[PDB]
Amino acid sequence: DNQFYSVEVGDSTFTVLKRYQNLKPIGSGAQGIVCAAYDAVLDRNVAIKKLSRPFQNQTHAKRAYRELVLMKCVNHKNIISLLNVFTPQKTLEEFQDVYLVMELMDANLCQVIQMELDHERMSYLLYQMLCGIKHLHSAGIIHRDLKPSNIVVKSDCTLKILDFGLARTASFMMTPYVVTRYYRAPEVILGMGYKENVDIWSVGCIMGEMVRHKILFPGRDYIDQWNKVIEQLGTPCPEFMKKLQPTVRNYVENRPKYAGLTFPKLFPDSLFPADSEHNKLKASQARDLLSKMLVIDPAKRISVDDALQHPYINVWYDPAEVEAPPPQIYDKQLDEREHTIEEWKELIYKEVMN
Ligand SMILES: Nc1ncnc2c1ncn2[C@@H]1O[C@H](COP(=O)(O)O)[C@@H](O)[C@H]1O
Repeated sequence: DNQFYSVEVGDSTFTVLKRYQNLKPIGSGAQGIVCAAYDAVLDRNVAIKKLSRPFQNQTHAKRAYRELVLMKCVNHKNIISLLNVFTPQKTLEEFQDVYLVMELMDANLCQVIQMELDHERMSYLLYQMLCGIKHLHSAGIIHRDLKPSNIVVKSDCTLKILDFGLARTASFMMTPYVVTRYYRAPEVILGMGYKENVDIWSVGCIMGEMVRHKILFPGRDYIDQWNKVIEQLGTPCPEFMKKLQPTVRNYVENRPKYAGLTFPKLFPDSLFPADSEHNKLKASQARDLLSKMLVIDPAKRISVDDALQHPYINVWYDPAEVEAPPPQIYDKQLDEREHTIEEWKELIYKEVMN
């Protein structure tokens, strides 16, 4: 008898419970391969993510532990839920790998970004993103790292956020894997403190990219990225500059100036469905929401609640999906706590075993 079996996927072995059959790779990310499988017990398809030795460094360790605790305690239909968690290893000293089993979605948002979408779909996708984000914020969780690759959709336009972002705290790793910074807010890029609407910026970047079918602010690094920002949105005004630390403030001033394009120029009508009157109007509303989300200074950038109330969005509004009961978060030492790899290993083990 063994509850598990082993099969090779790419340069990896998945050792999984026997209920999970017919594994096929569906994606890859910073902590390895994700597979689709049929779950014979629930009689339905699932997704299975393997974490290889997540305690191997502080960064993987903190993310893995945080994602476990949060996926368990968070209950919302726009945030991916955990069906099952397991390790095939029998003891702490043998412990190597964690397997996360989630409901299976059909695609990530990068694939949606490569297609044209009507306004009904686009606005519903954004409505769901905002609901999820609001639910996180209600629990004290500010993501700060929303990106298309960590957001998934089904064929029926339902949407789920995969991860819980960066902890309020604090990260070196020897790797080929390059982190995507394109969707990060100015206040993150310039480390100036932030609030809830730091996540609106990322939504605007995704919405903009949904319309333009191009990454809004591509850069090799944060210098580039900041240039790309100011050369489309224009150099921010003085009352913003005043809130930067003198070392970064100094630097932002001395950048070559741009007054910046306008939203009709940034997002012309030829990008939008605008054949009918319905679509002409929706196009106008979309551009308007964009212009309130892609605002450099967060004191003047629209909030989550006001974004949910915007005419482009509020057609979907429902007090069940917004205003849901916040998660419990039984830990509360969670976002910030530091440990050795040996300690992280046991933390993670305990959580996998409950
Ligand atoms: N639950 C899921 N359902 C469908 N695809 C997923 C799921 N989880 C992860 N993926 C895919 O795997 C890729 C990387 O996963 P992650 O590294 O978890 O973002 C994502 O961009 C998705 O394409």
